[PDB]
Amino acid sequence: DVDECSLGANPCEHAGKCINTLGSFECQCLQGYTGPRCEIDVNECVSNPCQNDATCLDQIGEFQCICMPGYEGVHCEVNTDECASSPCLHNGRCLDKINEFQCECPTGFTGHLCQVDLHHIL
Amino acid sequence: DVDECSLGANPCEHAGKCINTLGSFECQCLQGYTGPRCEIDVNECVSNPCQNDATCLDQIGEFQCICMPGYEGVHCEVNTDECASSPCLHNGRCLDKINEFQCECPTGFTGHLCQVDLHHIL
Ligand SMILES: *[C@@H]1O[C@@H](C)[C@@H](O)[C@@H](O)[C@@H]1O
Ligand SMILES: *[C@@H]1O[C@@H](C)[C@@H](O)[C@@H](O)[C@@H]1O
Ligand SMILES: [Ca+2]
Ligand SMILES: [Ca+2]
Ligand SMILES: [Ca+2]
Ligand SMILES: [Ca+2]
Ligand SMILES: [Ca+2]
Ligand SMILES: [Ca+2]
Ligand SMILES: [Ca+2]
Repeated sequence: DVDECSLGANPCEHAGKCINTLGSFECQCLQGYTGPRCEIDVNECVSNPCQNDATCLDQIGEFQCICMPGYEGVHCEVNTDECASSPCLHNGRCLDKINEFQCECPTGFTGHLCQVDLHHIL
Repeated sequence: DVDECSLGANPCEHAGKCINTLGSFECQCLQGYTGPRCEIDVNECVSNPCQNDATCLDQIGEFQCICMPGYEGVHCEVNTDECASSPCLHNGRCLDKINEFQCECPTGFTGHLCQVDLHHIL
């Protein structure tokens, strides 16, 4: 037997661990590397994990998503609820949109956030 | 002398008060009426009191302004401060616009209202 893990070069790529066997050898790859000699940097983005027009970053052993505005979450799968902070004053009904919200104001109030009091006028 | 205030018709228009004089008469007009016999409904809008593309209503003895969105006040002269209610979360800097606002979020926060916490990701 030749110990392939004790020759001039490590036959395993991307710093995989070489393990000698009788008649051959094997590679123990670092996370994110595949192939008999760890030759392939796995594409973690190949199944399109990033949703809603997000950008997928293909990294070592992982992906990361960069979300479009209005979206959040590991997969950009959550439409952020802009109504969650109750931005509409005076019990205005908050309507959630994409990176935006609308307020439907009760009688006597107007403006984007229902700020403007009209009661004195009428 | 003829009492012009005791003839068939009141010579004063728009329910003005007729006052007899010796040789003539005079009219005491209701508010918002002008002319010797109160013939003219004053145009309270003639000097354009309603600002910022507002609609002026020419009324009896008064005007009223209907403001464009983002404006308030008797003359629609006030640009409503949408930042007044502190809509930006996490000490985001609020920039006032017309019937709208923008948030400039601090490091680690994003979204229209700085809602989205990125600290765990980075
Ligand atoms: C990656 O980032 C996201 C947010 C989008 O702007 C994409 O177009 C870009 O490639
Ligand atoms: C009167 O109302 C204001 C708010 C504007 O919409 C004008 O165009 C209208 O005549
Ligand atoms: Ca061997
Ligand atoms: Ca990868
Ligand atoms: Ca939303
Ligand atoms: Ca808004
Ligand atoms: Ca007279
Ligand atoms: Ca008038
Ligand atoms: Ca404003």
